[PDB]
Amino acid sequence: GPHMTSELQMKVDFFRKLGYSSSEIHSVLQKLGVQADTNTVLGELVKHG
Repeated sequence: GPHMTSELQMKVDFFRKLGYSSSEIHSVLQKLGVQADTNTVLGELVKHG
């Protein structure tokens, strides 16, 4: 409850610090969702970005 870790959130906040764009991460994540993976995420940026 008080410490409800939002994995879905950290997923974006992570790459957000790597030096990417919020519109980029939030996008791929907005289309991928939770099914996405640490690999898929990177790939998306490798091509889209």
